[PDB]
Amino acid sequence: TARQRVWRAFENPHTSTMALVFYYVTGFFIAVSVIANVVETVPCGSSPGHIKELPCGERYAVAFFCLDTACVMIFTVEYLLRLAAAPSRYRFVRSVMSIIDVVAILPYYIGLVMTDNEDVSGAFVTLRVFRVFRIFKFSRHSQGLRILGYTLKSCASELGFLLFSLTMAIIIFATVMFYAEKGSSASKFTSIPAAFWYTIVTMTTLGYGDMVPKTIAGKIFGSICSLSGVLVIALPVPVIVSNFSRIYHQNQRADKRRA
Amino acid sequence: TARQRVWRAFENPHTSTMALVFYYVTGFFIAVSVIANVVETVPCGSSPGHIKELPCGERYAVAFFCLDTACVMIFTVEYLLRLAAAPSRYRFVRSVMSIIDVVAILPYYIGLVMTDNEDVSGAFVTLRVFRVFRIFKFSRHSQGLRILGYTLKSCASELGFLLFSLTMAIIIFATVMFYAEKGSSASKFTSIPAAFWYTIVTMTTLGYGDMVPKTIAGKIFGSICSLSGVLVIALPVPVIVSNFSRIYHQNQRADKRRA
Amino acid sequence: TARQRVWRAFENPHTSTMALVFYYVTGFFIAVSVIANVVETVPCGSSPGHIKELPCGERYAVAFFCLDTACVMIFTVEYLLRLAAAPSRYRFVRSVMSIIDVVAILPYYIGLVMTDNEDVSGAFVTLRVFRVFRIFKFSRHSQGLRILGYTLKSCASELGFLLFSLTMAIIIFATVMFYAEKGSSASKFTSIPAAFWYTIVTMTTLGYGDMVPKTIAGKIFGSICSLSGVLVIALPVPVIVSNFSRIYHQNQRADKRRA
Amino acid sequence: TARQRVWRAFENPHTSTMALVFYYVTGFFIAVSVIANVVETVPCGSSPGHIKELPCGERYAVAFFCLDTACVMIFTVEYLLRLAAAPSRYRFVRSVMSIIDVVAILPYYIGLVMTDNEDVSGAFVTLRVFRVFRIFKFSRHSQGLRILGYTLKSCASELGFLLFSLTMAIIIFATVMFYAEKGSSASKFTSIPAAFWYTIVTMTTLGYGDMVPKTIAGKIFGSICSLSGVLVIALPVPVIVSNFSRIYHQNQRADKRRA
Ligand SMILES: [K+]
Ligand SMILES: [K+]
Ligand SMILES: [K+]
Ligand SMILES: [K+]
Repeated sequence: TARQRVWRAFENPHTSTMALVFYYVTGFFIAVSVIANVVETVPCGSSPGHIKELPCGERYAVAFFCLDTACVMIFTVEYLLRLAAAPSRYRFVRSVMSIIDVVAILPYYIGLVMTDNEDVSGAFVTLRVFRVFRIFKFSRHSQGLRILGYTLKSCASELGFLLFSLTMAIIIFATVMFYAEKGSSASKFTSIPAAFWYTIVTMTTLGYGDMVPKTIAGKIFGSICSLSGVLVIALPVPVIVSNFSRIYHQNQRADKRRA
Repeated sequence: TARQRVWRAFENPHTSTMALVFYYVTGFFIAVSVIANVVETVPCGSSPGHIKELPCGERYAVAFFCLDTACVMIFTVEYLLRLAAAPSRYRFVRSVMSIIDVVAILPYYIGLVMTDNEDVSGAFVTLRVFRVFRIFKFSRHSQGLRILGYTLKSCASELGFLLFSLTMAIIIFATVMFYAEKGSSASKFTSIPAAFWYTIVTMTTLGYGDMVPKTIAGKIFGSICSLSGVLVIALPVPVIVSNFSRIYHQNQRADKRRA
Repeated sequence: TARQRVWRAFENPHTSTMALVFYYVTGFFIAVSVIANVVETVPCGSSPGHIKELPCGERYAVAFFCLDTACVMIFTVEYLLRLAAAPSRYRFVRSVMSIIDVVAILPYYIGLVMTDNEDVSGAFVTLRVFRVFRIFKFSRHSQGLRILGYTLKSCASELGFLLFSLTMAIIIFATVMFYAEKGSSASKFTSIPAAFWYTIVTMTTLGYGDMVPKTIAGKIFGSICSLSGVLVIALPVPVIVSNFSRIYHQNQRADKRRA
Repeated sequence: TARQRVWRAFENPHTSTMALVFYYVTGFFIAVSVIANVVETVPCGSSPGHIKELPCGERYAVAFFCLDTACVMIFTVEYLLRLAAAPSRYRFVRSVMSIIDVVAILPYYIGLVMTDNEDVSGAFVTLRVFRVFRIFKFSRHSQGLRILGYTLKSCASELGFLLFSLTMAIIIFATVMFYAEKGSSASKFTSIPAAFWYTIVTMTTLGYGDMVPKTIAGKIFGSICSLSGVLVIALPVPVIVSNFSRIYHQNQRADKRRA
């Protein structure tokens, strides 16, 4: 019953006090790792002796590395405890939580095994990006988040086809804007993929203003694009809200069945 | 029964396997033509021997022309098969799908017959714009798109009058903004059609920022315009959503009648 | 029965053919006057002999004046016919439609009586602004517009208090943004009324970008302002939509009572 | 019965005429103080003899100080009357209205006791900011505002977790945008807290345009951020509206129970 006791402790933390305190320690270390990742990029100061303003992750590289390795050790010990104390280890490994944990902890091990090629450029940037995934471990630390996830999975097809319609609208508007605006002086509409940016910024009603039409036809089609974006701000809400509310009522009915 | 067999194959592709595979080939060629049209405008590179960075559609003009003519041949053979194997050929020709197909394939034939006047300027740009219509042939490759089309046709009058009210609001706000802002130094509000752009960008809550008021009265009326745009982002949703939901329930009731 | 016959012709145009054709002529002249007012500000061309690009309303001043006086004559004859053929003339004069008609036609008569002081500056600009009100005469040429007007009148108190809450939010955010951003170099936050513009542009999710915070505290409070604007885009919709739908159902019930 | 008479006069102003007129005087002085605070920052003019354009609160410092001290005297006399004539003085002091009143009136007394250190910098700015809280005393002068406050208190947990999800989305998008855009020339994405601003401006569909991506990966992730903001403009509305409507129906049912 040891393995099942440990798995019961992990899966439902509130069942015990030791399990719940280990849960809170794990959540605290997740927050520490996220805050350290965010903070290590802040330029701390001039650091006299160096002209460039070094980030906190380079002026204090050893301290941040110690914090990161403590967090990664905690995460990997937790992962090994979960995997070795699961009713079905393969089912655990294939699960979304497990792959998130592995892809969160694994960049640290690549950085360890790339210590010989310390002059790596670009790949380590992708590894540090993938280190953002440690925030997703807060999914175990919420309940409405899983409700939203189930709602999204139930709206996967509808939202996918809505995105497909949005994509064809993007292509149409980008084509017309590129052809209407390719002739302007020093125009940013240098291609249709270049007008993808303008179209996606216009139909979301951002309007950064870096790419704006400068021709009469371009302005007319930009106005049509804006009006289409007004409807874009209302096309996903009905399906999403209706599906979420249906799930809400169904969950309440399940609760009353259990009661 | 040959003509009716071919028309049954075309209209409902899933009835057979040959019809469905020809359907998927046609959809694949539609996607190929759309991607080629989007890509041919991307500047591929310096192309040594030419100072200007030529687009992919001009450095590799022969390859893109071969791809385009293969796609157009497939489309026109499909169109002839559909027209010659229809229960009512005139009804086919007048249909929206047929006119979309014709206006998609016809710019290629104009480009063929304009090969003598290869120095054409402007008209060929419009032809290449109208080549975007090949994306619309994906309408046959969706089911919710037709539901949205029927909903739009049922909301044609309501949305038309809503657009008319939006237009009168645009005219009013453009007039007041032009008269409040015509006196500024190097102002972009050079006319009321010039303020149409500012009004349509403001009431959609884009705010590009190229045209902003610089006078106190201009800023007051721009604030009123912004507040009106807040309501603009909510005026089409009730009619559109209510009509679409009514169509949804009516379709479900039709399904249950058939069941 | 002459006066009542004329008033029946005016009030319900569809009752006859002469009344309906006079209605359509009046609507056509309203559209002509609106289009002429919009077009007279467009710079037509260089007009050789003058360096400045004169607007259409000044290069062709006599033609636009003739069109304007024809439109004003039609409008004032219509107004006199309505007033002299009304069941209660005072009730007509106090009505909103009558005041709109008078304030639309009256700037022309001021321009006539100000022909001696043709060098007027500023006041004539306000008169030309008030000439925009001729668009509002399209209210008689719609039915859903009156439904929206009744809905607005029924939501007058709720929308007024919502605007009051929006105003107190504007004042709070403008105060905090001004005090956080008054110290920046060449800052646009020169006063709290100056930050009114930033606050109203931010809580409507325009983001023109002319006034942006440049301090950390300013950016924090701008983020709070943006998040508040997200709720601003949803605070008027429930009251407006609920009231409009209640009016819709009540009108349908009235129709069924009459049936 | 004196204390209870005074407290009944304060709590429900409409019970009497003296209580209601004192209520209206208090509201008028609140509006006077708010308008004076807003106006004292407006640059009145050149004020010959001084090169800088002094604000109204410094060219006319004595008049604004007299107005402010009259308003503060009225507010503190009202506060003492409320506290000394309350059924439970401690319950009054701990109440939200009381702390708002105290923090509104108290900056004036700090300014009095800091008259020796008149060269204070920064702290007095915070005091003048906290003087904005006098607007909140209009909470006693509304009824729907308390309905919104109760609705917010009932949605405190749901909106808090929604803000937490928005925060994790902000962190993820800021990380990816910083790492995609840190390499650009003179990029504003100098850190992840620096990209917090871009992310919060993008997911609210502001698009100021001061920080825009300049790399292909940055533009792709900015497009994803924009699409997420489209859903952000719809995630708080269902919970807020449903809770507010439930409170509405419950209040109507309470009214009918009392009837
Ligand atoms: K902008
Ligand atoms: K927006
Ligand atoms: K915007
Ligand atoms: K914007």
